[PDB]
Amino acid sequence: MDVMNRLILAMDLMNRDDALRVTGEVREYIDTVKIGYPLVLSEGMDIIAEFRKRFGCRIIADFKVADIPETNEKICRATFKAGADAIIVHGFPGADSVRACLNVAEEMGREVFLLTEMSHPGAEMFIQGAADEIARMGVDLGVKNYVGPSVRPERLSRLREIIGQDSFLISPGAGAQGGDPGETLRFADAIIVGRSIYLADNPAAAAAGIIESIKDLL
Amino acid sequence: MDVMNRLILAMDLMNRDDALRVTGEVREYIDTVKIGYPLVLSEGMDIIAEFRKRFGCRIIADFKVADIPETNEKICRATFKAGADAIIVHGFPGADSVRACLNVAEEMGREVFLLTEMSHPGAEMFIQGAADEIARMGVDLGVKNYVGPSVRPERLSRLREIIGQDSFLISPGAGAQGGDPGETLRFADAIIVGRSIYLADNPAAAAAGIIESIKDLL
Ligand SMILES: O=c1cc(O)n([C@@H]2O[C@H](COP(=O)(O)O)[C@@H](O)[C@H]2O)c(=O)[nH]1
Ligand SMILES: O=c1cc(O)n([C@@H]2O[C@H](COP(=O)(O)O)[C@@H](O)[C@H]2O)c(=O)[nH]1
Repeated sequence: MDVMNRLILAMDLMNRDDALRVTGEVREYIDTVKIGYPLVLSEGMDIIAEFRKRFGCRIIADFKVADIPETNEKICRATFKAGADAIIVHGFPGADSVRACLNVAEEMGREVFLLTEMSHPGAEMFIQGAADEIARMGVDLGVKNYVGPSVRPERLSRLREIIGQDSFLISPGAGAQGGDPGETLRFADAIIVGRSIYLADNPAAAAAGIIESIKDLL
Repeated sequence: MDVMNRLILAMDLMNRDDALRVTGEVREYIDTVKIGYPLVLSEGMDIIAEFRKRFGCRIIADFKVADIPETNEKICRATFKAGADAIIVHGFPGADSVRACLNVAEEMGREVFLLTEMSHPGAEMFIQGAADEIARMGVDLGVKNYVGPSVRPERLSRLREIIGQDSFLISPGAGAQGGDPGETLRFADAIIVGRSIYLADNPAAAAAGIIESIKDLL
């Protein structure tokens, strides 16, 4: 996956009008948008088609899929049928649940991202201790795309070590959660940014500024 | 909540006409329906209102919420706005993520169910080792409703022990995944059943049959 400016917009606005407006405002800077449940549950799966029609951006469905295999398969099918290019899947529920997503993605020609360690403080309770193993599991399963936390660069570094330089790694937590874009891009291929852009008075300027701060990494 | 016949239908059909037909056919036996992402992502969040309009059923939104606290809040808000009585939340992302859901539920007068251990084989990799602590964390947070696996009675028993007799416990995995309704109701207040009912030639007969088998526990 070739992410423009190593920057993925986390479009978590919950109003169709606002979401389309803000994404339109930053379209020149990004070609990849992560759409999650806040938007989808508020506006419907048709929002994915709407984004594709208006922007042509790649769409990563951030559904943190975390069900049993049978249900995971149904979720992935519905998601890819709606036009998502990729889906984010939790690794914590284990290998079979991940494989179920990999199977659908393989059949439909889409991508799975494996979420290994999360960026919020609660991640330290259970996820962090399992994260290295989750990443190794992804490697065993042939997962090529991963998600890890901007706010813990030492953990992001470990994740990168595990998956190798050829795997694709994206990382949320830059900006609002305190992660630094430049430091994060030492290890991740692209950063995910939501509030620092979409809550900005001027989202275009916010996007431009982030990109300016990392220009030597582009 | 008072679940009729201790039986919750997992309506994971992905076609609105089929979902409505089957639910309507079993409505005499079940007043609580679990609606997850397979149906919601196929038919939209409007499906929740449609079920409310057609049937006298409580709706549990099985969305396995597993994001950071800020995103969890948005998901719960969108879900309760759509008319869900309750939402199911993963505990593995930790206490802050759960607390975020509890805050919205308290604010909107709805219920949170904490998913502790899952019923699929992959659950043994990471979730199982954390499940006792997740349950205990639920108790510390004041969570009153829990989900645990029908297919591991020993684990379901431990869960019930941790949360106490006053907590409400529902359990999937009966039927298609090999769990036994009767054994499961030794520990769970209600069982969740999907395929054994919705894939039956006569779903009403399938539900009636299950209820008949546990008649003494009602
Ligand atoms: O570990 C993770 C994984 C995520 O997907 N996310 C997601 O990435 C986005 C981060 O948004 P923000 O830049 O406003 O913090 C949100 O959509 C959130 O759900 C995260 O914050 N941490
Ligand atoms: O540990 C769990 C937690 C669940 O929510 N579920 C859900 O419960 C339902 C079980 O359906 P079924 O009876 O067809 O196996 C599905 O909707 C599934 O996503 C589960 O099977 N195991």
